[PDB]
Amino acid sequence: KPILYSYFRSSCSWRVRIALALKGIDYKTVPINLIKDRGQQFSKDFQALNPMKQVPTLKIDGITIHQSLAIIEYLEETRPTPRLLPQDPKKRASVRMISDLIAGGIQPLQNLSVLKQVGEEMQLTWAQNAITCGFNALEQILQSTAGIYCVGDEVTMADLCLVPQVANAERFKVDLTPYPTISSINKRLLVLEAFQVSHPCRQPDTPT
Amino acid sequence: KPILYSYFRSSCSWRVRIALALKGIDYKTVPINLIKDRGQQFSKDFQALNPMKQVPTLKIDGITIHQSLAIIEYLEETRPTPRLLPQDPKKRASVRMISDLIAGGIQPLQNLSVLKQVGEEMQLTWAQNAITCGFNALEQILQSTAGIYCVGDEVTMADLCLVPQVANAERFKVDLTPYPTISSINKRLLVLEAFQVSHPCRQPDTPT
Repeated sequence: KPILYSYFRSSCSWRVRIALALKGIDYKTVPINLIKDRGQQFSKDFQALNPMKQVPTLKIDGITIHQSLAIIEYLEETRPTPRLLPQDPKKRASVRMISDLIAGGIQPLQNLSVLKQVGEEMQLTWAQNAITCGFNALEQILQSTAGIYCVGDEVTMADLCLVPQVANAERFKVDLTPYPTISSINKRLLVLEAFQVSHPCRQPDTPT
Repeated sequence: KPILYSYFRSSCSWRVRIALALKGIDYKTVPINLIKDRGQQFSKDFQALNPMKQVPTLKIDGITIHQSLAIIEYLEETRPTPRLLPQDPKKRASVRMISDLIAGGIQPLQNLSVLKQVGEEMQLTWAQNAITCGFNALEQILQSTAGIYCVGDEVTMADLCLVPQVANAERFKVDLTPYPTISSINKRLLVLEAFQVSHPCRQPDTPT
């Protein structure tokens, strides 16, 4: 049975939990809380299951896969239904473009011990500028790719990266007023079951 | 005919040019120099080119694709031969894991709009630490995935991200002695034609 190594409000592991929920794969979560006295990701316990020192990893089918997006595409390739990528290559590129922008273009610029090394004073204003310049970019894309959801009228890998990123912007008190397509898409997905049963307000690494 | 927007030492456009060369797609490059006069990256010309203000964008088949890895996977799906991804889904995940680690995990901590923010003095100590902690992670993945190349004995998308990242490490005078699998694989790819005709010293945005 699949095992996932995750951090309850880690944006990137929420992505995998949504994908597991959408595919209907039962999975065990193994907590690793990442900031309690340098967290268990500076445990050099977690730093060679996946040497990147970070979230997530999925053991499945007798292998271990790191990187949220690589895991999600693995699940897409091996459990097709329901599809997380459209069939048309041109729209698949919109999905990957958007997810890469969030996963590689926005999230790295706001990751947390990115901002332990910033200097506490500049932690937030750098994450805010990062999310605003990204959301400035993203809204612009979604206004032509989006339909009901980020790409068209089906939930895709792009939406799995949207919801956790929008959750961070709110945590950083970033004003989504300028971003109506992002806001609207986010509301429509948060009413779906798989974005709820996976929510950081619904997961394992988690005290009272 | 396909148009690509690139910058001489831009790592992520070097990735796309390697994939075009491997796929045998002749393409026009259009330079956009990203440091000349605040660079062509802060031109709000280039900032809806690719809305995240960065390299690359590929015009092809009547659409616009941003994000190197999203462009590469489009090229893989629409020009199958030669494969940039193995057929076995388990091996596709190692490719994707490695590529995401370089593209989203290593380069974002040392990119140009990264260390505008650092401050002149610790620019270089930070980029070196980022690459060393990333390559420390990467070398260990490569020790079970690698064969002749990053994954097995065929060139994959993982190798297209390796070569430009290794170029970054060398520019930052990062000592590759601890990383023998990376150096060996990098040399074996550097003798291949598609990693040459794409090489920075073989592209358009060209002063002396």
